[PDB]
Amino acid sequence: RPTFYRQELNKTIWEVPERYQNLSPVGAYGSVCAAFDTKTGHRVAVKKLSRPFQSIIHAKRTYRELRLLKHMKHENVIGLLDVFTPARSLEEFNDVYLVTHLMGADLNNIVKCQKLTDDHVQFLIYQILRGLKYIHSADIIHRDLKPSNLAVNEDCELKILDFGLARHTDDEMTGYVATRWYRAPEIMLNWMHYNQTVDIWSVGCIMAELLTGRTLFPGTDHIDQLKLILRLVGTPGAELLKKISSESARNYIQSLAQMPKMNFANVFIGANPLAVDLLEKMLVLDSDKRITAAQALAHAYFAQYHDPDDEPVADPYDQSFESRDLLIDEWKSLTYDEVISFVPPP
Ligand SMILES: Nc1ccccc1N1CCN(CCO)CC1
Ligand SMILES: [Cl-]
Ligand SMILES: [Cl-]
Ligand SMILES: [Cl-]
Ligand SMILES: [Cl-]
Ligand SMILES: [Mg+2]
Repeated sequence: RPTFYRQELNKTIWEVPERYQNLSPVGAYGSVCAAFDTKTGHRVAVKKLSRPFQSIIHAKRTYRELRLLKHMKHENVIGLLDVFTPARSLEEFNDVYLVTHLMGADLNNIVKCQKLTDDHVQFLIYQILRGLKYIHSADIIHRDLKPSNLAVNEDCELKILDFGLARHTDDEMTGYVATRWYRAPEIMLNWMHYNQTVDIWSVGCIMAELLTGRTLFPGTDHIDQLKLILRLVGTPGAELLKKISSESARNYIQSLAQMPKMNFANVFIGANPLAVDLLEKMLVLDSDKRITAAQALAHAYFAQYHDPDDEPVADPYDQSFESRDLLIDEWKSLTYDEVISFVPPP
């Protein structure tokens, strides 16, 4: 067990191992500090969870986040560098700290500020799809892909972060907000049980924005956004209507006048024809018919970068805990076991 030291920073007590030095606050579910890790030479983010075990819902969310971060081991996905608690036993266990690489710029900064060549778009979207092939192979759905959840460094290398770990609130998704502009219509409107195909819809929205410099579907509310979507991809046919489970949602769709799919070459003027082709295969209304991550990596748009011997899949991921009903102290004990069994990366 390492030696810990205490200090108060912006009204919060931080108790951390001596290896972490020069803590500096940098910003819902916890507080974050930047620090220098003297054992590895890494510049890191240290997150202290806020009230991790205050309710059954919150204790299960703490366990879910720690299990997910411990599993992710891929070049294009955020990984876990360390996890610690100052507690010396389960009986005094109350605080959880998570350590990751400190991230600088996100894709928001790049799209708004830089001039991107087609080669930049190829490399950035290739890396998102490479990470998604890995994530989806473990039957994990990210659910919240958007530019602020994609970190990028000076060499245009990219990492996926901030997995969807709790339900977003109704208020967070209301109005003219980027939190909703990248969501697939079937989850935005609760049409049906969703699956991993929702993440490919988000990649299409991000790729369009890199090519034009503008948000693809900037709706002022749920219904305005749906109208923008259906004007581009067309209104649904009877085949997809069969798959919408809410009678009321089906009724609303049929109240709209029918519209054909638009010509994407006349929307994304001057783009690489291979980029136009890939966008038509991602932005498909019926989720059963969208291209998958593994299929998209083999598309000719990525011929410069595709290497099927360097696109790995994940170890199996057991999510059976998600249907388990436990007491707070039982979720807490499961979390404690995962903290003390952590083994750092090479
Ligand atoms: N590779 C990478 C890709 C996208 C965004 C950021 C980074 N690095 C991670 C490594 N770190 C240095 C050691 O703490 C600098 C940022
Ligand atoms: Cl230490
Ligand atoms: Cl990482
Ligand atoms: Cl503690
Ligand atoms: Cl964003
Ligand atoms: Mg985020």
